[PDB]
Amino acid sequence: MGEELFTGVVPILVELDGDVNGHKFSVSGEGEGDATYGKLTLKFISTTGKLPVPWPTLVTTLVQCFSRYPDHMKRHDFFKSAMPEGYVQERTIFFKDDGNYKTRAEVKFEGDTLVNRIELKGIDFKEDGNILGHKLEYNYNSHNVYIMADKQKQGIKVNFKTRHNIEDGSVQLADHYQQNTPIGDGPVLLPDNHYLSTQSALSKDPNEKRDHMVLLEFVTAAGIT
Ligand SMILES: [O+]
Repeated sequence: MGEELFTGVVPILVELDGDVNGHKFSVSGEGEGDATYGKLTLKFISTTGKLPVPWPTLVTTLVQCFSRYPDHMKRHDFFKSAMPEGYVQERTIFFKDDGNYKTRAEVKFEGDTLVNRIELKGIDFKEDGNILGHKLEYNYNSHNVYIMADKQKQGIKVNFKTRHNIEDGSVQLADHYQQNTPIGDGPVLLPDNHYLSTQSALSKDPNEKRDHMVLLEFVTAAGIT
């Protein structure tokens, strides 16, 4: 029951190992979260093989404990409730008319630092599709993330669409199916149905020559009066 761990600014570390259609890569990220304001600031670096997929396709994979829950909705905040021991976050992300990512992550504290450790596996991508062909714009839309309690175990089920702008003016849809379960065996907050309203802004540091992404993100829970 870790809501109180998030009242201040919390350092964040993200570590991802990925394989998409046999193309192996890794990403490290650092920054900080201020859940009081629903706020994230992170910088990510691609650290091994050439990144085989567009940065925007990794945003959702690369810490929903930093969402701002309104006071009246605090009983619905599963994510913070599982801390400090943490939660497993698992997804399948279906890119319309293309491949899928399957991800497994553990989100937990290591001392003062909120860590997201991820393995990502992508299969069934098209060689010259929007993903492997790097045809997605370097930007990010605003989404609604729908959350419900898991009725069969101590967790949540989450579903949402993201829309990734394509360089030709079109849109690449990504349908996300997600499950979160506590790592510990203690109680968690099982929510009524609600959603998170998200927005993200992607940028680059002109002085950073490694392949990287700077992210500023704001997320607020909503849907319960
Ligand atoms: O790191």
